[PDB]
Amino acid sequence: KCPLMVKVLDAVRGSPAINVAVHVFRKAADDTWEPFASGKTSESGELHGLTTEEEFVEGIYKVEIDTKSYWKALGISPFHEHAEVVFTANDSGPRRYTIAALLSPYSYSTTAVVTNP
Amino acid sequence: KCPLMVKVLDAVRGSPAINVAVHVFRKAADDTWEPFASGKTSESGELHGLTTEEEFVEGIYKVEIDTKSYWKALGISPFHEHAEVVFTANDSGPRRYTIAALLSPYSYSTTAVVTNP
Amino acid sequence: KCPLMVKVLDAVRGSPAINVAVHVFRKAADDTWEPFASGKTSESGELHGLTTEEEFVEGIYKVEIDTKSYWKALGISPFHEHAEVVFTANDSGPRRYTIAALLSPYSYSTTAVVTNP
Amino acid sequence: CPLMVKVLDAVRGSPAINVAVHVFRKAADDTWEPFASGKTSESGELHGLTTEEEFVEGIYKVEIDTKSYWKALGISPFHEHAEVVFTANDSGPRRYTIAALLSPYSYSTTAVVTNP
Repeated sequence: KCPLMVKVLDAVRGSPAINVAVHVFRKAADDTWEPFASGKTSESGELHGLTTEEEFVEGIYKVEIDTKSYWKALGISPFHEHAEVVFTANDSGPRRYTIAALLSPYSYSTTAVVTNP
Repeated sequence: KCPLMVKVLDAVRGSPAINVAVHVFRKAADDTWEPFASGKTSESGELHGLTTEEEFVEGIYKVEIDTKSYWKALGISPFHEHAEVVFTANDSGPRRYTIAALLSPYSYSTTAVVTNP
Repeated sequence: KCPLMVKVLDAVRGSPAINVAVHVFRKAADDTWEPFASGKTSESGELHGLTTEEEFVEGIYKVEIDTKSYWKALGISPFHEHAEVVFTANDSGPRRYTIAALLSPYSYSTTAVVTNP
Repeated sequence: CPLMVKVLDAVRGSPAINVAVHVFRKAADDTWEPFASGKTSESGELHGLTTEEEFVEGIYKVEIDTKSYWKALGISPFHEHAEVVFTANDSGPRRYTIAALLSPYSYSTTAVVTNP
């Protein structure tokens, strides 16, 4: 439904992650990660308000999820400082990309779903 | 080592799991599951010496990994009863199958990597 | 929402799985897997309507996903014959369990999300 | 090698081959200093890319080049690379094992930490 939907689940409490910071960047022509969007992970573990179709142009994007502090909040010292997903968007036309994240104290995984209208 | 290798990793502790029971079944001609091998997971989180080339035949197999006993010992109530992998094996000739399982209190993942002799 | 939702994603094409048979069983008192529900994975990759709060009694369950046929249709030789998830349920309250499966030709992962309505 | 990168393929069910690995360092000026590089062997594992003389406390980063891999095999992938950012040797040396399960449109990561 959305051109970019990133959401986070927890593998310890079996619940979507709560209060996890998200930062989105884009690769500029000079290879600089200019900020592109930001937000906070909702109680449902999903992030929205990132972008619309009009400003989502072809190029290289990067999604960053702040996992390091989230585990300190719950009293566990984690491994990763954050999680980063880098992908090409709208290479051959408008698509719909879904990004998933299954965190853990010392692990995570990422998947992608492309609607290809 | 063994024709069938099972590697079990813990996510929250970032270690291979220890004291994890493993049971192996082989499907008979009567469509019933019978014991074929069993054992406990070592400190390295791997299973070795389960079967042999003579014992390995072309049929349907099943690998069972006990997780609830593993998590209860550590003071966390898990979700899954156990982890089980069912697959066809050796139908196309002698190959090698190694099965990896990454555990969590509320999740697990299975992957099979096949190498020719 | 339904007390037990199971959904399947395909990694290879980055889309939800299509035409993947789902069978749900419940552990009877005689350690027999009597059928409980069944269905087919929708074009959106999600399966719902398996059970209600009253039917979903406390006990041990098993969710079976037919993956061997799924790859054979699309021209890929599978590894796994099927995927199965076994867990305890309704320890105290319905809890609206959620089961998620991510498919690859030679790998698959499952996660569980537990709430308290 | 304190750091090990172990990569598999979920489509062919084999360790990934001919994929490049790069390691960086977090400088005090927030720059990424290259630290080591290589190409994955037939076993999908890497070793000899770090040493206790070079492996020091701070913030590291591991990048696994996967975009070219699927093009070589005739598949259009999704990601460009996998990045694993973490701290290292906060208190005492230890062995870090960083796995990665690759597939088109999907990948995973798990870190295994050993006391010595």
